[PDB]
Amino acid sequence: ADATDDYPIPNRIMRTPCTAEQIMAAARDVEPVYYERYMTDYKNKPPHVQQAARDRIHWFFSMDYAGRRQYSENTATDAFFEQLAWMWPNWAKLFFNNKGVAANTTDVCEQYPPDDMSVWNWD
Ligand SMILES: [Br-]
Ligand SMILES: [Br-]
Ligand SMILES: [Br-]
Ligand SMILES: [Br-]
Ligand SMILES: [Br-]
Ligand SMILES: [Br-]
Repeated sequence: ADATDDYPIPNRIMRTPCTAEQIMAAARDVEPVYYERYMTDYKNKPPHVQQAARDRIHWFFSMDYAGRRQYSENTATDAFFEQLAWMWPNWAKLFFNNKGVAANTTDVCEQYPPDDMSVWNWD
């Protein structure tokens, strides 16, 4: 109905200066089960859904705290705000699912390369 500091989007994810690919590389090292779960889901999706999730997460991490917080608010007040969720509800599960994974990944994501797109290739 209303967003908290950590629901539906972790505070650390709304504040991180990292790219999606920095968070994903951090996850591959410090939250490997979460990374592999996400990539198993992702690889079962059609190419147009894969591309839509990459575009939308790049859009999210392009915003400052204000923009990210407004998106969190909009998805909390309306579970159907995000059109991508009509196709793939867990399109951002690696990024948004819980604050424990968020703390571990955002703690180290800055040390990884911002543009390493190989995090999107798995098997
Ligand atoms: Br929470
Ligand atoms: Br987009
Ligand atoms: Br913004
Ligand atoms: Br928005
Ligand atoms: Br799903
Ligand atoms: Br999620």
